[PDB]
Amino acid sequence: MNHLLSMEHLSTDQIYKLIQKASQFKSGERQLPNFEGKYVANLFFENSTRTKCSFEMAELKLGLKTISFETSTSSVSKGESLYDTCKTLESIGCDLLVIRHPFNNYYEKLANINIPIANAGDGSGQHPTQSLLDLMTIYEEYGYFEGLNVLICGDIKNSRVARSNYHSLKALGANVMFNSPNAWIDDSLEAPYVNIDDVIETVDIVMLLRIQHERHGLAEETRFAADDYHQKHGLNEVRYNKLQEHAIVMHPAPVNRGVEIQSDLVEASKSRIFKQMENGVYLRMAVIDELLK
Amino acid sequence: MNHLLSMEHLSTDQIYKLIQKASQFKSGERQLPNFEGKYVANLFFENSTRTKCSFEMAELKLGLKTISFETSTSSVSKGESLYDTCKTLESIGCDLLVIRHPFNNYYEKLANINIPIANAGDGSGQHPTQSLLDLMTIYEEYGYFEGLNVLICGDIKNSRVARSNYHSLKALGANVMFNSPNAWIDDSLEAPYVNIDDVIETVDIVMLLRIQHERHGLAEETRFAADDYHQKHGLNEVRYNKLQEHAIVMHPAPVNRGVEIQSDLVEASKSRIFKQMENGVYLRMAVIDELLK
Amino acid sequence: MNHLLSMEHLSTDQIYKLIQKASQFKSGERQLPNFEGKYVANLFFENSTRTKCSFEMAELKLGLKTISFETSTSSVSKGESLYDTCKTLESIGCDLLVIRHPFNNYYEKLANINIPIANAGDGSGQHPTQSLLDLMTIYEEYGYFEGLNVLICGDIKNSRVARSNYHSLKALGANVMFNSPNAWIDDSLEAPYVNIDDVIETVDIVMLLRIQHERHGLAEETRFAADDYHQKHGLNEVRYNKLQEHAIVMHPAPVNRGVEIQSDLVEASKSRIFKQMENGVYLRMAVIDELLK
Ligand SMILES: O=C(O)C[C@H](NC(=O)CP(=O)(O)O)C(=O)O
Ligand SMILES: O=C(O)C[C@H](NC(=O)CP(=O)(O)O)C(=O)O
Ligand SMILES: O=C(O)C[C@H](NC(=O)CP(=O)(O)O)C(=O)O
Repeated sequence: MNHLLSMEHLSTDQIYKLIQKASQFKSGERQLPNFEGKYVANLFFENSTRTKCSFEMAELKLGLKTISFETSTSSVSKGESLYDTCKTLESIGCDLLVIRHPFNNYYEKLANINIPIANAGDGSGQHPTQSLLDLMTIYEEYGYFEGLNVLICGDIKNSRVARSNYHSLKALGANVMFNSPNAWIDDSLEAPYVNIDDVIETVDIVMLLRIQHERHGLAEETRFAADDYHQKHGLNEVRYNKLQEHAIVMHPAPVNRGVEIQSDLVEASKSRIFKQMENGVYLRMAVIDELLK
Repeated sequence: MNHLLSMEHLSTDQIYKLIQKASQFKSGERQLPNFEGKYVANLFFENSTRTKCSFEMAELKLGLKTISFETSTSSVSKGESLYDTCKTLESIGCDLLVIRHPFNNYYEKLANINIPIANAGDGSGQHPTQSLLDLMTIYEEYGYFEGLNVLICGDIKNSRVARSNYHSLKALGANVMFNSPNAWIDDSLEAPYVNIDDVIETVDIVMLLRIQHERHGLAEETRFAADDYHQKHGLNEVRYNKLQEHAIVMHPAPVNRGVEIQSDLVEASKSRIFKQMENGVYLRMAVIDELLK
Repeated sequence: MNHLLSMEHLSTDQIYKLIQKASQFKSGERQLPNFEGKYVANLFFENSTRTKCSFEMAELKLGLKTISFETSTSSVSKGESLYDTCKTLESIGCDLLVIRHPFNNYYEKLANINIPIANAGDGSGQHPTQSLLDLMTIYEEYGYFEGLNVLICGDIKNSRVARSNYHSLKALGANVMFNSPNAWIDDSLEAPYVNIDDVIETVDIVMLLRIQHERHGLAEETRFAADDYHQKHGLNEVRYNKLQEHAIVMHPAPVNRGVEIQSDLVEASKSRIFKQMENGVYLRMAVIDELLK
């Protein structure tokens, strides 16, 4: 594990080792590693609160120091390529890069980078640390994946979260289903597309997605009606009350309250939305350990 | 104390204890506390040099580590509420939030946050750390507040500094007076409005304010004449030369040289403007201690 | 050395002492100094990747802590002058300022700053840490400067790098030559202006410059042709193949690949472009040591 770029690059063995290490860091069963003397740069070319702040928390707790990089004050405005930016940070003594970039598969331009890269998101491609922390949360809830009924609702084709989660849940033997507006069906993902109300009473995990407005074109954005989306594709009171006693609600965040989820359900008893954000720190510690060990 | 949001929330006893702790940190009479292992996020949704950099100096000197948050690169652009931002930073393991936000009373939306909040400014509402460092500076100058004659000149109704200082000085038994253009009189603050030249010879403390151009409407901004404002409401040579031997000049900064104050008076003998910024570090150390103990 | 503002302020003795200290830090011959307990602010009012990130790497490796300052979130929008910003950071307990600013000779407004200032670039004026790391790289390559043939190609009159390097190379007894489009000839620098192809076979060092598009006026930017610039002023395959066995290629970065340099030459055997970026960390450690000693 030289890099962490895509869930398609991980075996189920590597997924279990990362999840179990993260759980043992969190429980105190395993003491945190010490990487005092090592440096990390966080390169966020798209916006982030959780992924950037939780990577920073993980890095500082493992004794790394950060090199500040804000895109808009960098020599990117002078015409510097992503490769030159990464190779520059290597040359000045960085031991690790964490990169979120708007280009799908940006990491294919970074073959000649000799320090580990953690992909914090490539456009609508992969979000492996979101997927791993989602899997960690499910594993802590139930202790197993095989036969789990998972419904992923919302903007599927524009979601790096849906893509990473589909591949890894399927490989772990979960039953993945999608609910989507017709416009946002992803043909590349072979799982059934269903009505929420046909399956809500027999699902174990409902994963809600934010609508990726900033990834959409003009026609989609001009015809968007929030109230109509909520009625057809959102978790409301009636749908929440049909969840089995054991079932949980997940969302990679941020939430648009009243759109994909009724506001007062965000911190309802079956929600693990804020739990996911806590777990992300421990999972990112496990990723850092695997890359720098 | 659990939070520091408003001077209306503090007793004069709490004000004295904060001022005295800050002075003892500054003098070396009291050793700095050690909060190694704790994390703070600085959330500045309005611009800042002093409040943000001095909070950062105070945090680092007490052994805290910071989680970087720039508003414009955060998931706020994806539609995340202030509450969700704060609860997210709590969930990932922040022990303290320092928040400046343009909404008056923003902190009333943060009742369900379980970690301490220091208000670095809520629009035109409160600026409690400015008020406390102003009070610390006055206390170090004179050793008492009762019967002090304080003139606060400039944009009163748009000033969180004037509002916080009015409440706390009045509670400590100071005589508070205002000089304002008619447009910027604050009706909510019961203190006399006076002409500078009627009281300048008998004041102990002149506090100058910056004009809050960024908080004004079109009509105010289109009619503004800097030279006319300076003649009527500014500290010039003639007004400075009428100050008593013991009197001091204060300004929360930044200064607009030639508007509320003649340029060469910013670092004149009776100015405590740069002294206030030094004292701000020690007062913010005292606040952090109270919030994290 | 109280400040580092201009190469015109340094003796050749001071240049040798800085270069040799930087080389001994890099080789491990000399242990890094420990400035734990000291604070630095990095004030980048123009964009930077190397100069800002390498100063930060140098600062953290010497045990300094940074006070975050981003121009666009500072009280500069409230009308604060550069002097007031610097004097504020002094007052709050900063021990060192690193400043990049668009105004040529900005530092002449900072006479009343009482802490050391390192100039990370003043408009088209001076870039002393670039020049010193360029000199360090040449010194490690050859062990001497006297009689060295150095060709500096590109936008000369808009380059703080060309200005700093001209003065210091000439003082060390190197033979400095320029290649420039007619528009970008600098009259203030008395060195021959030559065609690349007339001297390429006899030069020891080719230093390429980026075109300073952001420092240009309308007429220059509207008539720019990248293709034509590359043919006349760029390092291509034919020019690279004419270099002496011992000759090196330098560039302060970032590179515009295909303009001043053919893409596949950036990491060719004779290139020291990424070596320069590594050396900059050690040179900036030596500068910080000299200023805080
Ligand atoms: O799912 C979303 O809507 C955004 C999604 N979520 C995150 O990773 C959280 P954040 O943007 O705060 O780091 C992402 O793909 O970036
Ligand atoms: O009143 C002013 O001029 C600004 C005033 N002062 C400050 O706190 C200083 P700064 O904006 O640099 O943190 C404020 O209310 O933010
Ligand atoms: O030569 C250039 O193009 C810019 C030149 N280069 C640098 O110093 C490197 P950076 O801008 O990444 O700090 C400068 O003058 O800043």
